[PDB]
Amino acid sequence: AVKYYTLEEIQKHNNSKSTWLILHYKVYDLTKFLEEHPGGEEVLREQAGGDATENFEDVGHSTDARELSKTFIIGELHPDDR
Ligand code: HEM
Repeated sequence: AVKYYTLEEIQKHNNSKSTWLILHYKVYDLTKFLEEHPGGEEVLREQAGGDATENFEDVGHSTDARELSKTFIIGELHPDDR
């Protein structure tokens, strides 16, 4: 099965308690990763609640970084919002 979230609900996860973002139509919960991110917290909080695919690819993350990202996936963007 697969959980689908709308842009409207993802948008609400941009506070001190929860940080979600979209990358290639998948939704990631990065709340507990903020302090471990080599690129810092600041760059993640700025994109919280929205689609950060371009910024993510613009920095050109390594293969290991991408393999690690999969552990934070909690669902996908609802087909209707794509
Ligand atoms: C989905 C979770 C993400 C993971 C698992 C992740 C992981 C990492 C890792 C391991 C690095 C070290 C370099 C590398 O291995 O490529 C890194 C660096 C970086 N990340 Fe991320 N990252 C994520 C999302 C993002 C996003 C969404 C942004 C941008 C909004 C971002 C911005 C950066 C920057 C600025 C650097 C440093 C690049 C430099 O040194 O020039 N990351 N990230």
